[PDB]
Amino acid sequence: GSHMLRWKHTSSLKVANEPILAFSQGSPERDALQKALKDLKGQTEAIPCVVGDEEVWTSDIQYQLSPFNHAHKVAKFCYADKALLNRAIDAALAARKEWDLKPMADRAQVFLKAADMLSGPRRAEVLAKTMVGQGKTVIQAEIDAAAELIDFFRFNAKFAVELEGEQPISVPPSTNHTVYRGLEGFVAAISPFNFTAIGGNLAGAPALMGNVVLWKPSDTAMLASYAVYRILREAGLPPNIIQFVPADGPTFGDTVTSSEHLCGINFTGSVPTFKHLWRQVAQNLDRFRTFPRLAGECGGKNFHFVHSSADVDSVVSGTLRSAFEYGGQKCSACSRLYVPKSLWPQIKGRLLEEHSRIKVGDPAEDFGTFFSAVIDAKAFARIKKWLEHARSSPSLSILAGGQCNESVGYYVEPCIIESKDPQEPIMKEEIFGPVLTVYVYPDDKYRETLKLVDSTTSYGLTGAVFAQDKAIVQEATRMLRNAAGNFYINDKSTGSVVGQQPFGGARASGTNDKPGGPHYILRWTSPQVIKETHKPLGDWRYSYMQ
Amino acid sequence: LKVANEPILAFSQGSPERDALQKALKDLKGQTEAIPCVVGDEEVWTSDIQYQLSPFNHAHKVAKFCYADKALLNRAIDAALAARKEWDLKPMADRAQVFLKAADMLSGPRRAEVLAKTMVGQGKTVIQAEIDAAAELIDFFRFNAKFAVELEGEQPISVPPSTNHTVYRGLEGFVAAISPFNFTAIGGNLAGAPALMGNVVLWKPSDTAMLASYAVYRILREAGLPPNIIQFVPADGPTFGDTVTSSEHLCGINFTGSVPTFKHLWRQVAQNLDRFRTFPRLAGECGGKNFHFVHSSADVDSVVSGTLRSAFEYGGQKCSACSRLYVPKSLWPQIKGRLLEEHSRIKVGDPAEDFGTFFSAVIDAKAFARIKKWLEHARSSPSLSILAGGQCNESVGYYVEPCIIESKDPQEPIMKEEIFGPVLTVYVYPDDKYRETLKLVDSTTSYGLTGAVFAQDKAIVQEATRMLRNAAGNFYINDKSTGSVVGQQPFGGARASGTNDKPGGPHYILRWTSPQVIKETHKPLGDWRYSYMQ
Ligand SMILES: NC(=O)c1ccc[n+]([C@@H]2O[C@H](COP(=O)([O-])OP(=O)(O)OC[C@H]3O[C@@H](n4cnc5c(N)ncnc54)[C@H](O)[C@@H]3O)[C@@H](O)[C@H]2O)c1
Ligand SMILES: NC(=O)c1ccc[n+]([C@@H]2O[C@H](COP(=O)([O-])OP(=O)(O)OC[C@H]3O[C@@H](n4cnc5c(N)ncnc54)[C@H](O)[C@@H]3O)[C@@H](O)[C@H]2O)c1
Repeated sequence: GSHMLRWKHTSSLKVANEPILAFSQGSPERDALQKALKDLKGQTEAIPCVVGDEEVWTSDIQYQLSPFNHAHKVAKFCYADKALLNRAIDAALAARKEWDLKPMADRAQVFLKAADMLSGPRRAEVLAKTMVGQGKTVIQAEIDAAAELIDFFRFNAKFAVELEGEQPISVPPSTNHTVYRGLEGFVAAISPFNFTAIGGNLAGAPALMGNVVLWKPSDTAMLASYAVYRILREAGLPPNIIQFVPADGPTFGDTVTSSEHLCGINFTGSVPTFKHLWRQVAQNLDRFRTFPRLAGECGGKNFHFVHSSADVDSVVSGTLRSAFEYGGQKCSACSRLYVPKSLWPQIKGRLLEEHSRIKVGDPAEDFGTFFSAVIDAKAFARIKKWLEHARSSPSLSILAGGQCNESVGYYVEPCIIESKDPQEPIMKEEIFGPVLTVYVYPDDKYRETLKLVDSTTSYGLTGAVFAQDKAIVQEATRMLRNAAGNFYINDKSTGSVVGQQPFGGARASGTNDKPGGPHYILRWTSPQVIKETHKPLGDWRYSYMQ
Repeated sequence: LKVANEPILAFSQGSPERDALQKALKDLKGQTEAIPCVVGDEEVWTSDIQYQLSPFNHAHKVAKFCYADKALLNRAIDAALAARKEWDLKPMADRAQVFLKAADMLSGPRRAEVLAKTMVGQGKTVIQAEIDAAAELIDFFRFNAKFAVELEGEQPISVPPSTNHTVYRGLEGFVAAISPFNFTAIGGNLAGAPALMGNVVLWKPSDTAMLASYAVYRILREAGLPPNIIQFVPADGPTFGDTVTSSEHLCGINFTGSVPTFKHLWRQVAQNLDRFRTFPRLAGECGGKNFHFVHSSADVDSVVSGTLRSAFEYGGQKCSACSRLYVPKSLWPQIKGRLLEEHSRIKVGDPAEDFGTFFSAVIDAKAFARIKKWLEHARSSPSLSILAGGQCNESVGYYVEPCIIESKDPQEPIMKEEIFGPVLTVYVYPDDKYRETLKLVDSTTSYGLTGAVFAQDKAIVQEATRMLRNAAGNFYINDKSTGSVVGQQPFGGARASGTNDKPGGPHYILRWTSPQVIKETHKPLGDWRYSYMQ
């Protein structure tokens, strides 16, 4: 009764979060970052599409601009045409079986090696490219392009290696084993401008699980995205496993959703784009060899809710960070603040005072900068329209900021607005700019106002409650259960850390597959269970039939 | 929570279980149950009266039920939504208790009832009802309860001065559970697993499995399931799909059935995306065109008994049933002779009256008609030859004899299309073309559900396993392609066969939770500035 299939013991991996560096004066990391920033000043990188190991140029030339100095073209790249995208698909599919058959531990090694490169010798590079290309300050680049990306790679490797140890029960005369197959076909990874790490995860997590990927990075994050790609290849990712294919968005979506071999879309960005892709897949359902898996994390209209028992200083600092870091360009950024009347004079005074101290400027040249320009001309225009709405709306008053200037960079000052109307459109719609709206509620209506927090918007991403009263915290936690997939008690609504706050939310905010947690990788495997029986079968009849 | 598989009973003469089953069968002979829709605790009748017939004696109406209209379905949604928050807030263990109690009831005092209702209402024999309505259903309930309670123990890293905790929220909205005729247990799982995870559910059972489905429902309610957590709402299929996909509160569809129906629901959801409060989650397990592939080194007796069981048990009405057998020329005289001899001994008849019955009538007139079309095709096609069987008679029951067909064309439509009847097609390949034929096993059909290789050569088994990696989500070496057991062979497959969420394994329940992570910080936050800025 010898076993013809033999299964090897599965190993474990010890990982921990990547430490955040301090960038203190004279420190090696501060010196290295300054050098890398100097290396990028006045430079434009010509970034090709990469299919297999071939650098390919099309005639559709595009430029990435430095948000705080838009005269500086930080990258010249090109959009893959439909022909090149289809060639990339074919090549990826031809490489898939071998990659899928590789031991999980061997695929994981690529990402572990990449993580170590990012941690050490390439840290300054990816930080600097994120600063110059996406407009991040030192610490915003550090938490993103270094820590979060490194953590995705290490933690997902751990989760994936350990997943193979999740095996079914065997009873004589049979042995059962689960094979965690990659998905059959190719995955389209479509990433947003605002986090370098998200691009790496969107393309990298499916690849880890044995998939092949067409990665269309965000135009406005091209420089750092390519840096990450090159690191993966240097770390040993074989050719045709991730195709680096910048492209016109609609063109890319049209092409991948037209392929019979599409098996997944891993998306992060706006709701309408995700819905469009979902509908395109549904329209073409009959052509696909299998049912494609769509993962999408989208926007939020996130709240900080203050109870009268709150620590005022914590409300102020936490809210300033959440609303204004990276110019409020986070899916998790606080954009609505609910304050009880009893605390409003104290909080208003402190917000206005601290507001006056916030420095907006060039993050490469002035490390005193709290945040810099927003990402591009389109973002600037949208934010400007909202500022104009605030000035025109009788229910809205600008308390601080309101200025903007796109002469050199896409600069918008932090803006604090008070709304007398808790249902004003500005309380509902995601601006993705440094624009905080405050609604002041009477203390005696806190319960009713909690219902407003829950019902006002279509989103369910992040939210915080500031309160020191335990009963109130318990009550608010119950009431806001579905208002936030990442919920915070006495901390700011941003800054989720891999393995500590797995990230995502529902309602209109996406599919909530919790990248950063141990279950995310399951979306990118389609398990097979093998049963081997070690003894001859008996008769087809059963004894009870006699 | 520690859990083991429910024993499969032998039903020997004089055994407690055989005596109890015979009594339960006697209790049901000549009976018609009037089965209402159940919304909350309200038993509701509409004018749209329907009947479930006994497949092997269709003059016997085993149940009278009714279709919920759009208005009733919408009231059921409203009532379920109003009950959801409290249920979702209940500790996982408290919800699990309902299913553990239900499992104990099914194992013991209600075992004979659910078996008998599955036999009389769906046409199963004793052992097919036993592995389904008892063992599989009990196992779904016990194993999913274990998986769910243990999932709560999966928690994130906390680092001072913050504590992090994951709350495994149910999905916000209601889940539509749409179950098939062929397994009583699948209905229980499709409605039960989401409910376990804090969801509320509109369950539309299969018309042709109504009697046993309602029995399961009542057991859940008696086991402590509160009102409005699972609504028991038989309905016309299209009416149900239209109604649930039209609700802004739809958050999931848990489906098992045909590919076209699942695709239709998928498209309806996509059409209505802008109306939904969140993105609904669709889970669908659909059909298969499953293979048994034989290498020349195979144990012939195992091939023969395993294939007869896989192809013909429950009339081949399994998503996992073998319908294409590939045999090397060198073994064909043996396998052909044995299949045809054993075929002559297969008893098709009344499973309640004759425990000697191997399998009974197919489920309904529509299935009978579809299968007859395939038999007529086999008589027409120049590449197909009926080797044994081919008879069918719907005068008393929907009776189809087991049929064995040889195809000279490995790509014939009968080798590709799911028949869901007791119809086995055999392709004989030259021994030296074994690798080419393995490739054909993989490339011929659109499906990826189950398959088996029979071989006693290690290198061949290893090669075949690698080559057929995506041809079967449940793959078997030297065993039949049916009969997955919860916790041992989590079940499902890809290609056209569905979403492959592996019910019966530890990860299935994750489709029915939308986690929230709570971070609590225990010290004041300090300045908004950072040190490097100074
Ligand atoms: N929930 C999260 O984890 C998360 C994280 C980051 C950003 N976001 C969200 O992303 C949004 C801002 O980012 P954005 O500007 O890049 O959004 P966006 O939808 O405009 O673009 C996102 C990506 O989709 C691409 N794209 C656009 N149309 C496409 C199409 N038809 N087919 C294929 N790809 C297409 C873009 O080129 C880009 O790469 C915000 O709503 C923000 O909240 C969410
Ligand atoms: N992969 C698996 O695990 C698995 C298990 C059991 C059965 N099946 C498959 O089920 C199929 C046969 O079962 P079937 O006869 O019930 O198929 P079916 O798709 O016609 O019906 C299944 C269910 O869907 C309902 N239905 C039909 N149209 C609907 C609509 N528009 N909206 C909502 N509900 C609708 C039916 O009433 C029934 O309850 C086979 O293909 C078989 O392979 C698969």
